Amino acid sequence: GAGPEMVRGQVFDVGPRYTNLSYIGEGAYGMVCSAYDNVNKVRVAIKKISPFEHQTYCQRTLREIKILLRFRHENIIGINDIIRAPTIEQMKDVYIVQDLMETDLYKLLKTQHLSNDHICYFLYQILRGLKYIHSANVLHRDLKPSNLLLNTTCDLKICDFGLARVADPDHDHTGFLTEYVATRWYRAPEIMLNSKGYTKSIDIWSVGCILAEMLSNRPIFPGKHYLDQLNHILGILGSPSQEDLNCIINLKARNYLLSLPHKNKVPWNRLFPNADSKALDLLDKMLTFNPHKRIEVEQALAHPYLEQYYDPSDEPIAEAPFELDDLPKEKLKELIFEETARFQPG
Ligand SMILES: CC(C)(C)NC(=O)CN1Cc2ccc(-c3nc(NC4CCOCC4)ncc3Cl)cc2C1=O
Repeated sequence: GAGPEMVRGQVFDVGPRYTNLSYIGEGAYGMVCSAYDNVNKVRVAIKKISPFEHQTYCQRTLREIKILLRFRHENIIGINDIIRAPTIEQMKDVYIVQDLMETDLYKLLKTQHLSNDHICYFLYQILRGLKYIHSANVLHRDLKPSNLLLNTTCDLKICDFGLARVADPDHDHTGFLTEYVATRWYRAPEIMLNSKGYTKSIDIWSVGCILAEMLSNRPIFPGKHYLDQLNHILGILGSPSQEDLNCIINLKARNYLLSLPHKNKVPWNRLFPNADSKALDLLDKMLTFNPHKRIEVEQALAHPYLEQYYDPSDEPIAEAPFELDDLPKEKLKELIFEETARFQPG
């Protein structure tokens, strides 16, 4: 009949709707399996989340749920179902059910050469999903190949909104070498200099890094630690201009930059000799040092590289735009309980 299913020694308590579980992967979040959904008659992805012991896992879980339930977009992963206990007291885990995807861009880049047509289509889809996210006044803040899911026909969906925030440009400024959470190789230079990552330009940088990694299958700026990341960026872009340096008012950040020997820009076409010239023009604009001069999502969609796809009437925006979750474990358990209530029998 039915009972608590096991996979790799752990309870994967999803039944009876979801049967024939196969293990996929693990991490800090929890465990993921595929499973046959008996109602829609599709295999699905299911992730077990066990956040209730810590405020930060609670915060990230609640963000993801609230954002993904509000969003509806072809290039953004949805939530199909959420499984949890009927009472707050009995709820130890939450299972989030999502469309099963064949692969992700991280796995694909490790194993597959991309044609220029694939690169163009993937970049189109990324920006189309991002136009929607940014139009809801949300920042993803951890865009990277492993958070771009792909199916067998190369439809792309953005996932993992655990680090997302509402945009807050008027409170973006900070001091030099301020710690940051999102993935190192996809961090904009200004994160290490004077930015909290509360503007939309943080996401465009990450997309720029992803475009570069699609062109060569290798990360463009593979820093090994916090300030080495800025070493790598400056190694390609070269020394910032006086104008760009003048926009950094903070003296520790400005004087660090002034202390460096002069570095020449590495031309994109030498770094990417096989790339489409239009792709390199768009890359240059995404990987612009000064975040105020950096291209915006809607401009990027309108770039000649994407002309075969660009269609603003088919690149929708959110009907309903949107942190403030520095709350205890116990009240965040309750909001997750309330946010998941719609999926219960009743
Ligand atoms: C805690 C919270 C909600 C803030 N963060 C996450 O839970 C982060 N995680 C981890 C994860 C793993 C898998 C999938 C997923 N994986 C597939 N397929 C696989 C098949 C094997 O190759 C790779 C793709 N299909 C659908 C989904 Cl949702 C999504 C997420 C995700 O968002």
